Amino acid sequence: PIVQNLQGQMVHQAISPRTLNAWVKVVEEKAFSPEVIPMFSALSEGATPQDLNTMLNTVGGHQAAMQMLKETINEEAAEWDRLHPVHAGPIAPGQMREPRGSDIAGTTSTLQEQIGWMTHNPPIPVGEIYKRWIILGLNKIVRMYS
Repeated sequence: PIVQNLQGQMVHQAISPRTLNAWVKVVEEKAFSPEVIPMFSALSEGATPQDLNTMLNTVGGHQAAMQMLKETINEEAAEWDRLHPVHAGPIAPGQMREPRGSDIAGTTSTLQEQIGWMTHNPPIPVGEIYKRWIILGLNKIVRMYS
């Protein structure tokens, strides 16, 4: 998550062990029943893309599910890049560079870039956008196992 430190900066804080353990538990106890979705949605409140990847990595033992998630994230990242391609050129003062799909998914963006987008005025809500992709994937998984 993102917190404001004593010196006034917006900085990363690790996911609460309780939040992460709750996610581990839902995946281990409920497999991919429908309740995995509202649980994911609740537990990822305020999550950066880095945080979301930390959560996704606990699903690594489930190969078919992970492959479906990866495929869905890839499709959504590709559609994002088609709709919102990065414009070549310099970044204006006070502004951020445009996020690509891989930036949203946290693979090519720094934690500071993620927080910069998420806390921008107005927000460039890369956490919410990545969440949407993951929930799309989770919906496909739930449907496959239903």
